[PDB]
Amino acid sequence: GKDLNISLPLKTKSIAPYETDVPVKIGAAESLFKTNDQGKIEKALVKSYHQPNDTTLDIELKDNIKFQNGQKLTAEKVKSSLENSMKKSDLVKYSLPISSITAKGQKLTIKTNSAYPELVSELANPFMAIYDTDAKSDVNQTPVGTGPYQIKDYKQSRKISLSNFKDYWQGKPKLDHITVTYQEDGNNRVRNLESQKDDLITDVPVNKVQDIENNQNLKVSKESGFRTSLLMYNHTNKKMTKSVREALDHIIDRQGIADHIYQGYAKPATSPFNDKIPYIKEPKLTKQNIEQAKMLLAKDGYTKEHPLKIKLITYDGRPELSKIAQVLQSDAKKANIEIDIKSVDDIEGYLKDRSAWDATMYSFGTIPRGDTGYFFNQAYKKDGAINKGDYNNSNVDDLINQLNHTVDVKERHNISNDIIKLSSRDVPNSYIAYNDQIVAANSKVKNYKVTPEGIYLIDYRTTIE
Ligand SMILES: N[C@@H](Cc1c[nH]c[nH+]1)C(=O)O
Ligand SMILES: N[C@@H](Cc1c[nH]c[nH+]1)C(=O)O
Ligand code: NI
Repeated sequence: GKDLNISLPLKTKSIAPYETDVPVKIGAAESLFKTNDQGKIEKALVKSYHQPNDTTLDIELKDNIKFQNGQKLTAEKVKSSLENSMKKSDLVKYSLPISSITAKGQKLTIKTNSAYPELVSELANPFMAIYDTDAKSDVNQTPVGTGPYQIKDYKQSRKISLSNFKDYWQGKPKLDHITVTYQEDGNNRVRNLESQKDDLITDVPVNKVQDIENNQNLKVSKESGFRTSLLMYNHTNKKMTKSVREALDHIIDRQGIADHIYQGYAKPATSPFNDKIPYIKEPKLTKQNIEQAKMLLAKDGYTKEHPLKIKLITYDGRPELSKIAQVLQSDAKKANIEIDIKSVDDIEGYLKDRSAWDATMYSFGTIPRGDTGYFFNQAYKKDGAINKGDYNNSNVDDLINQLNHTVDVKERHNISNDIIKLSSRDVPNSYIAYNDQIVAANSKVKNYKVTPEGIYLIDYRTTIE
């Protein structure tokens, strides 16, 4: 009827908002701030804010917003939600250096110990979405948000069932029910859409695009966005030296990968950040050079007789990652590297054991809210939530820490470019492609989001006609 079936990759365990962005994606939860369709920060739950000095953020919340259980969204609810999220998540904690929060009625005041210009921006992060900390349910299964669709049932790592929240603050949502099921294999997601098992899918394999476009019952939406695919190195394994990382960097054929594996739905990458961000000074594009790789590996003593052995992790959710792994393995052989590919079902959980991998295929939204700070803090600082390989260089640390308290935007751009230049010398990861997000749907599904931040999907206007 007016029910929507969504098929997503990257199955979750907990679906607390501070564990995954899935509750924001599927319309269950909202952050205080958001980005609009052009990527700019906007008030969402907030009516007004002021910044009277560089350590003070005064917020007045909208007065007409309820949680899905009917409880009013107040300043005290926001305070308790934020403090809980900071307590329970390293990602949230390291993004929000908040020193104190006071609340009364609809007003709260957030303090920092020193200037942190990206505070408002990080309050738009979906991991900072607001939920009712007093709800009598398990926030890991059925968090209570302000979104248009309330989570009613969660089968862990398999299925999320949501129902229309009729009192949703922006307007009456247009669907009755949503069912979200996880499917890691992109080809399976496409088959589910074709057989009408599901109505809306993300992360369409590039080689199925034409097939879907040919179908008059279906439609494809594509967006260049700001997701980067990469080869992430485990810096805690002493064999993963600078020479080894340089060598693997030169076994990659970025141009070939973009043309043939992404079939043109991507561009060759250099830094973490899409070059369509105008202030970014990218490092020089690395072109494939097997001889150079062989030479570099000679430095550490590797030969055809005694090759480097690499355990490379991959996963299906982003469909092109394992295709890249396959051709890396084939090409690396020519350079005296024997790569073992291990595909895993739960990539975030698997990488926690740093004894179990040498490198991994990976994909991340490296600049979701227009600033490079978030990526640096989460990926290049020790204990950052996506620094799976524990890269850390005190000289890069120093610049990141300076960036974090830098207010002048031109100076933020300069420091960010210095961070990019300096860190690139270490090859902390090998950035492979800036690739498009491709979504597909039954043609009767209307008004889902496919916008450049690559987070949002369902809102109160999404519908079926
Ligand atoms: N960050 C990786 C792995 C992941 C699993 N779940 C969320 N993320 C990706 O999005 O592809
Ligand atoms: N899946 C999102 C968010 C995330 C946090 N940690 C891992 N992933 C991304 O890759 O951008
Ligand atoms: Ni991710």
